[PDB]
This record gives sequence, structure tokens and C-alpha cells, in this order.
Amino acid sequence: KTVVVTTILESPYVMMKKNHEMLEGNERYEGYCVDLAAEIAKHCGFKYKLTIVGDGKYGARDADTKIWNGMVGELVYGKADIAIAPLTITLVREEVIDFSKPFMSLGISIMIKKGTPIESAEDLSKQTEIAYGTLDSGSTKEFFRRSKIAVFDKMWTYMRSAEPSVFVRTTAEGVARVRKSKGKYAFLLESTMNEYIEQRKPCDTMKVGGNLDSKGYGIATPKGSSLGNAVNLAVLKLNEQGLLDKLKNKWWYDKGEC
Amino acid sequence: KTVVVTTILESPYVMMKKNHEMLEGNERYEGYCVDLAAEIAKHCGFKYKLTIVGDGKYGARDADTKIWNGMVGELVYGKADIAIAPLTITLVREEVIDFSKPFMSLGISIMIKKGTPIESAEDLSKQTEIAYGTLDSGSTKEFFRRSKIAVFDKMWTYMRSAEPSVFVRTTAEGVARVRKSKGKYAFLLESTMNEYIEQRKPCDTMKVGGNLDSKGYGIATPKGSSLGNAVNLAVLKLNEQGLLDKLKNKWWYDKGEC
Ligand SMILES: N[C@@H](Cc1onc(O)c1Br)C(=O)O
Ligand SMILES: N[C@@H](Cc1onc(O)c1Br)C(=O)O
Repeated sequence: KTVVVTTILESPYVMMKKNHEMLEGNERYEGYCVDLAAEIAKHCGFKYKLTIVGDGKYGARDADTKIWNGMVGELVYGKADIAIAPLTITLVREEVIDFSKPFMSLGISIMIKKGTPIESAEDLSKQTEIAYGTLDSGSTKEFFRRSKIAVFDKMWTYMRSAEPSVFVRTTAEGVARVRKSKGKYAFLLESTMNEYIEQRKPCDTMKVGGNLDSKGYGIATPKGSSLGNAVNLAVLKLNEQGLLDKLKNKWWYDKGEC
Repeated sequence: KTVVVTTILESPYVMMKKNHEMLEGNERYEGYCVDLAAEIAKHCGFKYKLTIVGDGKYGARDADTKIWNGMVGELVYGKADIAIAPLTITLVREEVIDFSKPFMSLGISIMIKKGTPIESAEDLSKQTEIAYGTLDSGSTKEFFRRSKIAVFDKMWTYMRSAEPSVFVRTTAEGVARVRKSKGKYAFLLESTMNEYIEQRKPCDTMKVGGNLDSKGYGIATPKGSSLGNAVNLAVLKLNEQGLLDKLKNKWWYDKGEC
């Protein structure tokens, strides 16, 4: 049967085409993950329907209700057959859903407005003049919340009680905050998005320092799903064929605006 | 039996005493509503236990699940017997819980950092240099979201799509945002809180213009609760005795710091 794909609106992975009001179904979307989905489907021999996750979240378990939300939840509760998006492979998630080998590598990074006197996480941790935060949900927020590393623990201690809140709901919001804060806000986000934004007008942001960690995005399926094996092989095959690199250049650098 | 009172941490209505770690039960709290609760209890002849609402919300119904949250939810689902807090009397709430006649009047107002070139809601609506927002929940946010009045509709249209978000989770956060935004953020909140903050150090904020609307706070009880009649009479009696005015001066002006 037709495979239900859950994804999320996150540039340049999945974006609404400017003329989406004129289009229907899968044709409404474009981006790295839209292209990858087509490639995976072709190599696994299935037809599919792209759907945007209802709550706009990646996936976390509520500590109280213990209910999974986001794309992970969609897979766990059987609402979708596969998730093709910038979904970070983490221990807690790996325990409830199946992940293909990573199709892209990344690490947490720092985004600053050009000219901000910050070069590293250590720099940020030792001052308060420049506020800094992360998305209000997701693996980056959790990285800091759970970290036992001195510098990161110090940063989380600051972030969790900073007022006003240093957390943002979407990447777009964090970028807007960096751009409109006159250098007084630094955004902690995954290197992939940071690198993409650095090449977008008004070209006033930049990624600074090295990544704080190293991980990857994986295609996810419900635990035990028979689709898992085929998808994993397709990811490895596409990587070996250079297709993944081609898609990266296509959506990040080929049409960079800076 | 002992009456379970649900309330919320909102200065100067209910605040944790600085040495609360040394205290137990009702003695941990102080404020206008803590004093009012004692007065109402005495005049209604009941003993009570103050409890802080679990989700820290005032009360709204989820459009999807249709479940009430906040203090209103606590009353609707029988978790508390009465709510004594700065709970705004609104049509939607009046339909699900009982409200005493108002114990305090108020209106939505504008808080600015001293020196901000804004004198009214109209001023705010006609510009974008100075961002402005409200709490991310509650009657003030709903006032703008539902308003059919031109100026307020224009303001909501701006607020709902402004990036980064102009909404804050708590009053403290909004105040912090006004104070740290160098005049680039104006906070829309109820006049009562605005007036209180204006008299608190560092004395860098002020209420400007008249109130946008007029309403009041009421003591709430589960719909049909027998406690409702007594509480309403106590509110009227306390007002006529001048007790409510005395409490207002006690928590707002007597010890003003500006
Ligand atoms: N990939 C993360 C989400 C995320 O975490 N930090 C960001 O900037 C973004 Br987008 C996840 O899967 O939770
Ligand atoms: N009193 C309101 C909450 C509220 O609405 N605007 C504020 O500043 C505050 Br506090 C309510 O009962 O929803």
C-alpha cells in the first residue's frame, strides 16, 4: 500500500513551494528531504504520500503522560510509516523506533550575527551580555539539559533560568532573533541549518567555532517495520553513489545567495 | 471539610515568601490573594489549604481535546474547591464555573520602558520598530485574538506572526523583556500588574495611556457549588468594609519602592 511519510517544515529539508496554493499532494513541497524521499521510494519500490507532522515537533516523550510527540510519535503510534526529515539519531529515540544508518552528519553549532565577539561555547558560557538559547524542544535542547560536561552544564544552568526566555519555537524564530538582536543573541542549533542560513540573504549571520558534538540524521520507521531494511540499504546505496552529496550541494551551496 | 484553594504565583497576589524553605503549608505564601483568602475563609467559616495550580495557567479550553487547563480546569474537574487569584471574569469561563462579583477592577494596559515613544495602543499599531506582545495564554491574549475592533485586530495580526515571538510565558518574563530591550519592546498586560511593577525597583517601567478595556477579577467556584453564595457575600461585605481597598494599598502602594 501507499507509504505515509511524516516530515517537518524545516529549510532546506522540506519547504512549501512559493506557489503551493496552486499545487496538490507531494508537489506542494520541495527540498533536500523531498528529493531524498523520491530517491528512497524509487530504490525501495514504493509509492508514498508526504504529510507534515501535526504538532510540528521532532519527537520527545512527555515525562508525565509518557506519550511521544512529533514525528517520532507518529511512527510509534502508527500514524505514519516512515519519517524522512532532519531527525537526529539519539539513544532514547533508537529504543522506540528503527533508524537507518545516517544520511547526513552534523553537530551542535553556534550562530551569531556578524560582528558578535563570540568564537566558542566557552566564550558564551563566561558572559551574560550576549544571551543565547536553543529550540524549546528537540535534541539540541536535550543535549544541554542532560550534559554532564562542565561548560555545557554551565550553559544550561544559564539558559533554563534566563529571563526573558532564550528558547525559541522554530529555527526561523531563532534566526530572526539573532538578526534583530543587534548581536545580543546567539543561537545554538545543528550545523546543517546554520550552514544553510549562512548562505541566505541578508547574509548577516555566521557559524562560529567547531561543533560541540557529532551525530547524524537517520530515516526512521516503526520498530520492527519490514520497510526498515530496504530503506537502510537505499541510504547506503545513495551515499555510495554520491547522490546524498549531490543533494547537499543542490540545497545548500549551488544557489547560495551570499 | 477543609477547602482546597487553587491559586497562582503572580506578584503581588501570591508570592513565595523569601524564607519559604523554612515554612510549611499556607505560611509559605504572602500577598493580596493570600490575605483575601484568609478574610474570605473567616467570613465564610471554613478552613483551607492553599495550593499552586500545577500547570501555572489561568484557564482556557483546548480547542481540540476541549479540556480546560489552569485554575479553571482545577475547578471544572473537581481538583480544587475554590480559586482565589487574579482570575479575569470572562464569558467563556462564566459558562463553566461560578464567579463572585468582582473583588478588583482592571483593564488591559501598556507597559513600556521609561522613555519609549509610545502613548497608546494606536501608537503601537502604527509602527513596528517597537515590538509588543502579551502573555502566551490568558484573557489578554484572547482579547486581541478575538477582537473585531480595528486597532486591536491590526495589533493581533502583527503579534500572531511577528518573529521572534512577542509572546511571553509569565508576567515576570514580559517585564524582564521590557527592561532589557532598551525600549524596543512594549508589554500588554492587565493594569493591576502594570501598576504594581511601576512601583518596584529598578523603577524603569511605566504604564502609558488609558486601559483598552474594563473588567474584573472574581473568586471562582465549581458551577453550582454551595460555597459560591457565601463567598460572593463575603466579597461584597469586604468591599463595603473597605478591606479590599486596604489590601490594595498594602500590596501596591504602602511599600512602593519608587
Ligand atoms: N534535529 C533535532 C531538532 C533540532 O535540534 N536543534 C536544531 O536546531 C533542530 Br532543527 C531533533 O531531531 O530533535
Ligand atoms: N487575569 C488573566 C491573565 C492575565 O492576562 N494578562 C495578564 O497580564 C495576566 Br496575569 C486571566 O485570568 O486569564
